[PDB]
Amino acid sequence: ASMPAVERQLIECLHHVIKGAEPQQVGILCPQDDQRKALTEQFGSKTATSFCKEVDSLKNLSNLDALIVNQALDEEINDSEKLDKFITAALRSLRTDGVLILRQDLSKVKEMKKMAMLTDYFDVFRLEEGNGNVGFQFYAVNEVLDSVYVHQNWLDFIWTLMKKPFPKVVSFRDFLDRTQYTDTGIFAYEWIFGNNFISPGGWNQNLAILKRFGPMKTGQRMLDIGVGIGGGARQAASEFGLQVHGVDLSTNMLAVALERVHKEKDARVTYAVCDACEYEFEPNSFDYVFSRDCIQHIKDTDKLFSRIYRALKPGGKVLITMYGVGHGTLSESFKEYVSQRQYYLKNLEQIEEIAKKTGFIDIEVENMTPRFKEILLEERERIEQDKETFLAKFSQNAYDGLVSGWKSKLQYIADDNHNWNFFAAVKPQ
Ligand SMILES: Nc1ncnc2c1ncn2[C@@H]1O[C@H](CSCC[C@H](N)C(=O)O)[C@@H](O)[C@H]1O
Ligand SMILES: CNCCOP(=O)(O)O
Repeated sequence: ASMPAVERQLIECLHHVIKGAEPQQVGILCPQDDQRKALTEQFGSKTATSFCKEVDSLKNLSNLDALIVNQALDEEINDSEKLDKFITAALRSLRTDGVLILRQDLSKVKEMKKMAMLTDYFDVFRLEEGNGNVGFQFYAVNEVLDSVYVHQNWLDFIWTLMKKPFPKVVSFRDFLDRTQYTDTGIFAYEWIFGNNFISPGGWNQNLAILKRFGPMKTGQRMLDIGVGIGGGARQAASEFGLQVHGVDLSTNMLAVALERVHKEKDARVTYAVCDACEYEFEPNSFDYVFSRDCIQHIKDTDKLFSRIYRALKPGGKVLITMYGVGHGTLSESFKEYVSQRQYYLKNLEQIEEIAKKTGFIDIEVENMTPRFKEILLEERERIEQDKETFLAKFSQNAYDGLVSGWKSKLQYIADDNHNWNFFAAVKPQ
């Protein structure tokens, strides 16, 4: 039971990709006439619009700059052969670089990983076109906000995808989902770190970090970059009354965050799947940007920092904790760990240099490695002590990997290879 706010959000999603352009040809697949007309009225005279009410009518659409598909796939999401026909027809109808905005409510789909599985399905599909393939490049998955605020529904999704040419090479997103942040990896991490957290020290430590923002007020807006399974965002909202928007590139991670907020219900918290280095955030809109033990994953720190600066309100504050590299002689074992994780580590000097260049003022940096060491020791006595309860849930292979990993990090700290760094700063004015 949606409202016109939904169609406006669908068009905003389109403009994340096409920016100031008005699309010349738009197709709309939407079986409900009122929603379809609401979408049509969003466009002006520079746009020609074609609409249909069933997917087989997509055969009549071509050369589209954008295809908006709204609540049309109830059958397809339960039937791969029908879904394949749709993806095929969608790809044929779009120009190369054309944008698909797909809205589908998954709240009546009991399977909680459905959003993630659909995203992977779209990302993998290939169609022969000419002497190569075409397929969809991933941009984002957003929640329909009307559904959160009016219907307590966090599982109403909008995919933003773009048609691209492909050869006949694993993505960053797929690397995260297939290696470090598999479902079993995620839940094994949560077990050691603490409920809802994938970061050192769990709830108590995250609260201590949040306090280093200084005074925060109810209703202020926070962007959480690399929100994981949501514990930090949920805590910022529940403890300080912040409105928190969390983003993560991993669908495995966000599937958990989304399942949990949909069940528990807190309208202060919303989530999006996207790459925080690419995604179009509203400029000058956030009071705070928080990133907890995420950015060691991100190579282009300069780009990230400029994007953070852009998204902050003047006077707003950024606070980040991250794995970093120390000043000791690097061991081959640490280097293999770094290479296998694909971490792009920096030291505090480097972070401060980048923050100054970006234009941040009031820069604070801290080497929190001694606290990191305490946390690793406490965490390890816990896995070692609760071995029997762990083995009831996960494999022996998973268990030994946690024990050996924590042992290893302790030695990496000892050589001053592995550091745990803090950075905060403010946008001028
Ligand atoms: N470029 C990027 N954009 C968005 N998220 C990213 C990212 N690079 C890494 N990540 C995410 O950063 C997360 C790090 S795990 C820590 C999660 C959470 N902040 C916590 O405190 O519990 C991972 O889920 C990973 O997917
Ligand atoms: C977010 N940090 C998660 C743990 O990563 P690891 O310490 O296993 O390299």
